[PDB]
Amino acid sequence: GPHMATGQDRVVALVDMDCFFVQVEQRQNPHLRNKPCAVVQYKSWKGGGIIAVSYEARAFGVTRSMWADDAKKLCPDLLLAQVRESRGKANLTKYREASVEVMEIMSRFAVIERASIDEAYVDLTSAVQERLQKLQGQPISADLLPSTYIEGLPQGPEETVQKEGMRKQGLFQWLDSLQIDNLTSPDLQLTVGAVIVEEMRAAIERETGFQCSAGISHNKVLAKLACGLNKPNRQTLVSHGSVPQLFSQMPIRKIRSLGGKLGASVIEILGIEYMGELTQFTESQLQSHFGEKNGSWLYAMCRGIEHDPVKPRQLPKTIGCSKNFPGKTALATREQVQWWLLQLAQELEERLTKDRNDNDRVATQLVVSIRVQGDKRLSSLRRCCALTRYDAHKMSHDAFTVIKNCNTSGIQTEWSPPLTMLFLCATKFSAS
DNA sequence: ATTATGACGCT
DNA sequence: AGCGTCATA
Repeated sequence: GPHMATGQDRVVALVDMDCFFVQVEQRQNPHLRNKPCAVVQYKSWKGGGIIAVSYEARAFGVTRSMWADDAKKLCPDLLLAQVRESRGKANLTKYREASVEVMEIMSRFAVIERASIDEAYVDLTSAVQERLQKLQGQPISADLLPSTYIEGLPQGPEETVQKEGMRKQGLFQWLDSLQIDNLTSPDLQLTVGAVIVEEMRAAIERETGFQCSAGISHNKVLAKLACGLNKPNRQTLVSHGSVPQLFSQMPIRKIRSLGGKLGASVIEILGIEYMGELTQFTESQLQSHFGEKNGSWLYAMCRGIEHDPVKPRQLPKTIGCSKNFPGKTALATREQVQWWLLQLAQELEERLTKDRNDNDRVATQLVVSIRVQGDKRLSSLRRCCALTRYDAHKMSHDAFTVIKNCNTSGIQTEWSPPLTMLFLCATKFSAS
């Protein structure tokens, strides 16, 4: 009734750089632009592994986690860019620097939460308010929303044949209905957020050349969900009112954080398939199956409601260095293990120093992770030690000190079982 | 031999 | 503290 919270208190956006790694390589090498292309790392094993794919290439069925040799069978003209290799490993510096280009432009408009290298959440609530005062009850022209889609529209009543045609029909339906008289109507607020998102995205492309997609809604999960509805280079407005129809045929695994084991349990235990079917279960029922927190979250989420805040954080919380040693390449000697801990430590030191100079902070804890031959777990062991100095040899030495007793070998010089993964992460930052 | 990252929850 | 889940660069 009148006391039922509807979760329309915020305007939040999710922005995702389209095939980011690919765009970065294409900006630098015009020959790759507007072509089927992919970024790959390494080359020897089956042409190297693919980690990003242009949309031209996706139409051919090329995906990430695919071997380049195999992608070439689906798409013979596919162009490839290799990740830079340093110290015998993949180095992602070019893309991290590129990401900062984007994050710093986004920050001019609103407060952002860096989710990963290529996507961030935006809290547009206060921004929308300010804009709504300048508008002075003035209607919003469709011309201000040239790449916006309104989910669920158009509906009801011959140009409806092409994609752009449909987009505009929906947009006009949405705008014709808007009641601009009310400055507290959630739909008006979402709409103004979309205007701002258009502007943010224009600013990003003009100043970097990078294109992106975006979702606009009242919370992070709906925003994220919306972002993926119309790609590439488009944005989607998912209103609170669109939720029931949209969720009625939305597989549970499409909602963020339900794409794994918990989503599978939800589907198996409850005997449902779509997000909307969740509304038939009381909060208590949900809690009894999935715990108090997930239960409460699910109850609200299937109703389009979520309260997780956009955290004011533009910098990553950790800085890590990682390398897998698969199959026959696994590390089985001591000199081998130390040499790689040293290569990793040397990258880490280089990245931490620049981070201390750029961002006025120092990491204080070193996490060391390894994997042993046979364990299906990403990580077999995790030990942390103190990180007092940015010195590669010290960090590499301390890392060894905390793992050296994992060696089963009776011989000092050999290492068993062979290690299939080394990982050094700097964490626990402090002001400096 | 589905990388090399990143964020977060549980106990 | 050390382990596990979820997500795509």
